[PDB]
Amino acid sequence: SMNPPPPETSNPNKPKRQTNQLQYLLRVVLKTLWKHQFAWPFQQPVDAVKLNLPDYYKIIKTPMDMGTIKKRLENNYYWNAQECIQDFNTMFTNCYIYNKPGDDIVLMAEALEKLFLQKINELPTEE
Ligand SMILES: C#CCCC1(CCC(=O)Nc2cccn3c(C)nnc23)NN1
Repeated sequence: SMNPPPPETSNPNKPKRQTNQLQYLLRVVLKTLWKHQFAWPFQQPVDAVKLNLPDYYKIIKTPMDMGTIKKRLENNYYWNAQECIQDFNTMFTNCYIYNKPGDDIVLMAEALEKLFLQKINELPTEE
C-alpha cells in the first residue's frame, strides 16, 4: 500500500501575505477546531496504509487536513483567507465524499464544520 506525497506546505515561488484575516484563521478558526475532541482524524494527512483504506486516494484527488492547514498558516503559505477557507471546505467535502453517510467520521467532520461556519461567519474586516 502507498500514500501520495502530502499537499505542499512550502513554496518559495508562491507570493505570501500576513494579514489580520489569515491571523484570525490561525488564532481563532484552526485553534478552535484543533483542540476539539473530534479533531484527531483530521490533524494529519489520511494514512491510507495504517487506516487500511486502499481506495481512499482512488476517490480523493484533492486531499486536505488540518495538519497541512496548520503548517500553511504557521509558514505564511497563503496570499488570502479564501485560499485557507477553501482548504477547510476541501477537508470537510473529502470526508463526506469518501465515507458512508452516517458513519462516526462524518459526525466528527459535521461537529468541526459547525464551529468552522460559526467562526468564518465573523471573519474580521481587512485592515
Ligand atoms: C471497520 C472499519 C473501517 C471503518 C470505516 C472506514 C472509513 C474510515 O476509516 N475513514 C476515515 C478514518 C480516519 C480519518 N478519515 C478522514 C479524515 N476521512 N475518512 C476517514 N468508517 N467506516
